[PDB]
Amino acid sequence: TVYHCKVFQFKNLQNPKIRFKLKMNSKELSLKGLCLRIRDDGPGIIIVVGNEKSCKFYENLVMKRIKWNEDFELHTNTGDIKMDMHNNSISKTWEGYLQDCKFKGWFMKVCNDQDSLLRTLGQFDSEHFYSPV
Ligand SMILES: [Y+3]
Ligand SMILES: [Y+3]
Repeated sequence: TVYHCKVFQFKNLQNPKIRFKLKMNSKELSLKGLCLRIRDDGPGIIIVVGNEKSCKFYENLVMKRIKWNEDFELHTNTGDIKMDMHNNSISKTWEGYLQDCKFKGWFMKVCNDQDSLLRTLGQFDSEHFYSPV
């Protein structure tokens, strides 16, 4: 049979609340794929693979329900940080079908450089799904 697939690209995900939601929902839905980002503060990619119903549900989650631009606060050993996200965004970039699915669950990974990200995507035959800048 045939696997439905979607891919999204974000400018930032330092927000722990966003991270939680993406996790929990991937968990509850039986979707497969990954979320990769260049360092804690960099851009990245979400890839999702499953049946049509689940993919559209996730599309809704990510493009409609999540406030990618919502301000949040971080706490450290030297003090507090207020993060304003007015210029963060999410973008849905690819949409289609696969005969083959190389992902084995749904996982996240923070990479050190863009090449580390591209190398990873390539282990799953997916270098092309990303758009560098
Ligand atoms: Y249909
Ligand atoms: Y703001």
